[PDB]
Amino acid sequence: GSHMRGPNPTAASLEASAGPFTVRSFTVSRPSGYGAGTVYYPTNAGGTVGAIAIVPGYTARQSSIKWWGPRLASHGFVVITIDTNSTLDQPSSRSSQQMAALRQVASLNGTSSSPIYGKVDTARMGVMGWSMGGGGSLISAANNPSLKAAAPQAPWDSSTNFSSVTVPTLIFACENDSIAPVNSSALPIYDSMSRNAKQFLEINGGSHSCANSGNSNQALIGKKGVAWMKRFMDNDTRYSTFACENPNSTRVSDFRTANCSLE
Repeated sequence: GSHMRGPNPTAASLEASAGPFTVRSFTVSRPSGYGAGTVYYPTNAGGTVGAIAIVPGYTARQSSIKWWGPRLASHGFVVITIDTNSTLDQPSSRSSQQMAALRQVASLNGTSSSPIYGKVDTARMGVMGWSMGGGGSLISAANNPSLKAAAPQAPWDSSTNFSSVTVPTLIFACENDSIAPVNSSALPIYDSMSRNAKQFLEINGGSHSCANSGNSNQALIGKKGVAWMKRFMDNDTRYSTFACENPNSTRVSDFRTANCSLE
């Protein structure tokens, strides 16, 4: 059951600012169950693609996470970046809104007036987000185990117990994070997950914003995020190595992975 799109990847192709497909985007006119949204999609993926919903952190807006939209969509995904109903929404609410974004994407897929009519395989979805939006993505994965992948960054949640998560999860962590410190947040969350494919990628010297728009590690972090989503959302074993490998980067201070085969 693979859903391969695009050419055989290389490190270089995954490190570049964009994948092979042309991207277009639109603002959602009437958001349903969240505050606002921007949808990024490939015009020419050569078949239906999965959908990924991305949520910012507390006080933050789409600009924090917007670089993922084009970056992922150009590799063959429909990506929705959201603003929350309130910038002060907590993780459980962020999860609900993330799922609501995914639901609206599915709605749009079935709406013959929409730019993404027929472009989405609604059975294949993923979740991403920053800080509380990363905690929200973990909650989404716990509550919705049919999700195919999760890749939060600098996650924050008042609980670190995500032991029920069976969804393939990549945790981007930021070594010097003072907001959601790795030793009390990201790493205990990673360690908590005992039943899934998982990965822990800590960015050397990174502040809590180390995986946000404008970061200085977009080559590495974009390669890993796209590779993880391709491997797991698409069941694309062309990406096993890129998804599961230690990336051998002096930009990485800590790398861990489990249940993640290279080949």
